[PDB]
Amino acid sequence: HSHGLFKKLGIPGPTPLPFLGNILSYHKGFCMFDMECHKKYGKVWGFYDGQQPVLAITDPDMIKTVLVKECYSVFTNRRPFGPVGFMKSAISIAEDEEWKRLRSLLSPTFTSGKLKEMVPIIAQYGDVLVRNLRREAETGKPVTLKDVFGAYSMDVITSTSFGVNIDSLNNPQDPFVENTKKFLDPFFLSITVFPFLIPILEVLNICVFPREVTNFLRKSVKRMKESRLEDVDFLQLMIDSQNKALSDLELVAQSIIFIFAGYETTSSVLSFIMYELATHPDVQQKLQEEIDAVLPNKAPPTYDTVLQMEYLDMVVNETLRLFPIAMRLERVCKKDVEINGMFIPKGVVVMIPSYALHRDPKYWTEPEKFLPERFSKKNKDNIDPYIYTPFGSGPRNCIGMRFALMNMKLALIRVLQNFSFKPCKETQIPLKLSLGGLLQPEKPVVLKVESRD
Amino acid sequence: HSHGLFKKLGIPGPTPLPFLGNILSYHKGFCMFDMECHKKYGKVWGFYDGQQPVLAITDPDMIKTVLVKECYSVFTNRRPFGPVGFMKSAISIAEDEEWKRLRSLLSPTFTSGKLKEMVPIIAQYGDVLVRNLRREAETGKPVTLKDVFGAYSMDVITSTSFGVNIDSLNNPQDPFVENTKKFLDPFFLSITVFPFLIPILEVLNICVFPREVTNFLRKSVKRMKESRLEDVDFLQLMIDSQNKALSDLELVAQSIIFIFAGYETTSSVLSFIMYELATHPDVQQKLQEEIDAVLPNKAPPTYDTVLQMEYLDMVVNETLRLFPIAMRLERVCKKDVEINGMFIPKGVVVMIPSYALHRDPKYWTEPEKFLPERFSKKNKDNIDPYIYTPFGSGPRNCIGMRFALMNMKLALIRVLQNFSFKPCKETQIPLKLSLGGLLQPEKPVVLKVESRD
Ligand code: HEM
Ligand code: HEM
Repeated sequence: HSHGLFKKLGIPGPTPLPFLGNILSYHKGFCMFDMECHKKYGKVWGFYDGQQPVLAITDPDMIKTVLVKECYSVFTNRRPFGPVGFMKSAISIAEDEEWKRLRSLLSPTFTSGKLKEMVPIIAQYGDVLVRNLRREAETGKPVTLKDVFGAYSMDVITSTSFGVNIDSLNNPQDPFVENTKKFLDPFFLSITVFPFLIPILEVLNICVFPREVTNFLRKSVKRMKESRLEDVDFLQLMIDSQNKALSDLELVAQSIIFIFAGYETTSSVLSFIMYELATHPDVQQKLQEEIDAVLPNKAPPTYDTVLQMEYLDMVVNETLRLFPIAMRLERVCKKDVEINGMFIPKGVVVMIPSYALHRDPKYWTEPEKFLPERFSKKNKDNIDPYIYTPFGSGPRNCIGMRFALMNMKLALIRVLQNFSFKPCKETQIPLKLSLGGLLQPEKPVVLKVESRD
Repeated sequence: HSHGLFKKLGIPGPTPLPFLGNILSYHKGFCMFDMECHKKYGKVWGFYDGQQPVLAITDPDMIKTVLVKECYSVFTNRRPFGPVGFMKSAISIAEDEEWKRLRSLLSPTFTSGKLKEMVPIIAQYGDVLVRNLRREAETGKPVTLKDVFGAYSMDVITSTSFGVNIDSLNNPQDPFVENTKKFLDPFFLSITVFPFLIPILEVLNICVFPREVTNFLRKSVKRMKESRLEDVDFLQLMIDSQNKALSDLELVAQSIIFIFAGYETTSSVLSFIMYELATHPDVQQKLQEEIDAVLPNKAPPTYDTVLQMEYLDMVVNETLRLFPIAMRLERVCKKDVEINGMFIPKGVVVMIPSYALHRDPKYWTEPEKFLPERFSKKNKDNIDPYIYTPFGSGPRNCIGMRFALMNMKLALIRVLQNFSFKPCKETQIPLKLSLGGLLQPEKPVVLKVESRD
């Protein structure tokens, strides 16, 4: 019974129930619980996910010590989340020196050099997206953005990770699209209250990643890794490092994590962005004019062109402030240490509430408002990089940050070049967030899509 | 399923059954299984305790790298054996830097200086032992040595660990003697086949150490730690270091481990020694003459006197060669490494079969024989310290080695000064070892005890 740890350390927080801890407070949701605790407890507080002690920190210097300074020494890993199977070799799931071998093996794939090589392949589906949009624009019926963006996010993934070129919106039957289309609480709740059952689920071959999908994928790599190019994508870039090096099953696990990390992240954020532009027409028009100025006469976007649109980058950053889809950052304290004046005992999970810090008035003026001008080159300097942490920070931040930014902007440039977006009767205004544990709209975003000539 | 690990590494061993591994081979016993594998497989082999891979090594240089050279870096911990409770803080059970804090905190207690201070207290019960022996010597009926030695081993423990002076043979009702009097397979078998159930047993407060005993002890320390000497033993020596330092519950756990490590180890070996001397009268008389020469006219043994009897030390060492009560040494490989030419992957338990190496003809002539002359100052030089490992080796060897040697010899000097030991009709000749997992006689040792005048 570790429930006295925080009152023994003199750390405030909600009183834990036996076995359950504080998990019943998640009824309002992950983020609201972080916001309430931040308001009534202060800069540091603790709570129990079952019997697991979780210390929340909000001091920008302390966050830097955890995420950057003492990353390799103490705060190296995340906490386990369930029976993982062979996916223990995924970089996002690996720990300690095993992870350090993968982060080093996989860093050159996300170079700005390899990123520019992927733009033409993913720009091909920016045209595929706009084409699937012209039909629903003449259809005259509102559009569920998560379906078109999800198809686009899928079409970019398969081409960038395997070269497989599909119109997943128009080819919902390709065996490569069904499996890839495959959170919630009815399981992962019990995992946190019963983490002593994770070792049981492992020996039963029960995995959080379905056995239906993974078998198709390790064997669909089995054909296309060798027997296909045995005569620029994420797969080809990792193979070149095999020839301390990556294994076969290791390489499969890393590619599976890229699809998971790319599909319902790109499309979720892109759906959030279009909701903001439709409900803020001043911003959508101002962006459409910057898009038209840099790219005159519906010109195609390039690598260097995207990194030039400042208002586009300002719209992306501010949407990520309101909606950091990761919600929290977490590190497991590997040993007794003392960071910036307080003692963290071994085993305690240190947590940075990204969603709560993104909406704290201590740093944000009118936090509920969508105001891209906070990221103007005048005011971007006044933003603490350890308060605004949409991609994390330190040696274990989001490795696909620059890919995600480029992929999302290339979709927005093409989409806003040809269309305008307006709210409908079905448009949830104000948008309500999911009550679960996924930073998604409560009800899917539906907007009117008008064609620009 | 890690059952292919050793045939993937090209390492020989018995083929594992699903789930069970090689545990069914323990029917002949722990040591016989090690002896057979050593004979038919060679210097290195592997086997599975359920799903846990265990690599056995017999190369003296490789054993030094595991036990000494790469102890702190890689081979630091032992493997978990069951639900342990608060006894996770015991030095023998602690891991990594937590153990290093305890081994450093507890090393000064086992100084030769503190050891000489304990001789008068434990010599007091060497007289208590001889007194309980004179009655059974005039009784004329054979003596179960494990009862008298167990009582003596208990009377030394309570006085050296708490100052409690009891005649546990004559006071079997003292509340301090019953609890301390409290392996086998019907549980620890399933723990190795179901190690995924250890986390379950922990949350159920189910502990390998009974809740009946520990509560009496943490609270019997609660009175005598403070409320008794609040106005030389293992307890007083640890308290002086509290006043990074030892905690209250930590101090209780270390004292509990000393009783466990001292009771059925001292008395078990002492029972083995008296069996050897009774069935080898040439050695018993030669020792009784050395005991009489150094200590003329039944003189009391002292610290410096004990370290002077060479044949006594030779009898103790050779009995420990035939019966290393630990049977094996073990270390958990903390990370992928390469020791003396072969690759050990992370998680593999490295095992040194002490019992098998103590009876290997590659280093031992007539290994089944009791021949104390192997440890003569002429031939002691030809004994590899990494073959003969009764107390382990390296930074995590037996911390109470010099205490155990002094405590056993002080019993033998007094006992052989007053008595002689001869086999009976009940004396199991040849002595059969336990078929279980405890290096003990199959049937308890019973010998005729004659009084010397
Ligand atoms: C809008 C898009 C995305 C957002 C907001 C996002 C956010 C994040 C965050 C907050 C983390 C945790 C960082 C930390 O703990 O300090 C993370 C980790 C990670 N992300 Fe992303 N991500 C996005 C897209 C992607 C994409 C497209 C990929 C790959 C193609 C990717 C791959 C990863 C990986 C592998 C990790 C784990 C890194 C490690 O543990 O070494 N992410 N992401
Ligand atoms: C004939 C008597 C004894 C024998 C043969 C013996 C043997 C051993 C062996 C083989 C080990 C493992 C060493 C290794 O893994 O390298 C060990 C560990 C240990 N022994 Fe003993 N022992 C004896 C008596 C004692 C006594 C009397 C005490 C304390 C009063 C004691 C305390 C310990 C402790 C604490 C450890 C664990 C050390 C650590 O993990 O840091 N032993 N013993």
